[PDB]
Amino acid sequence: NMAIVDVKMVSGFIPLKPTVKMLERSNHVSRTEVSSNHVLIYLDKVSNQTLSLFFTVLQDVPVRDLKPAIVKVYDYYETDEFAIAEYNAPCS
Ligand SMILES: *[C@@H]1O[C@H](CO)[C@@H](O)[C@H](O)[C@H]1NC(C)=O
Repeated sequence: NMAIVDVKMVSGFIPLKPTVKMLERSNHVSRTEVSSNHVLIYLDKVSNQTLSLFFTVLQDVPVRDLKPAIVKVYDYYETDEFAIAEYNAPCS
């Protein structure tokens, strides 16, 4: 069943509303799991689709040096390559 989940925020960009959107969404199977910096609601039958949402972040620090913001974990099947997938915050 759907187990892997990892997404963090940009460096000092601290989250305020992500708690709200964590609490909000609940679709046919639910755990309300949350690890105090993350969000964990994935469990379901075999699912191959994706969905959409919107989340932004609160500002703790003025500056951002040019070093991109990709938080990538990747583990989906033993045989194929485990399939990294990246794109930077072009604000840099
Ligand atoms: C998703 O992929 C699997 C691969 O075996 C397939 O069996 C299944 O019919 C597909 N559809 C869903 C959403 O389960």
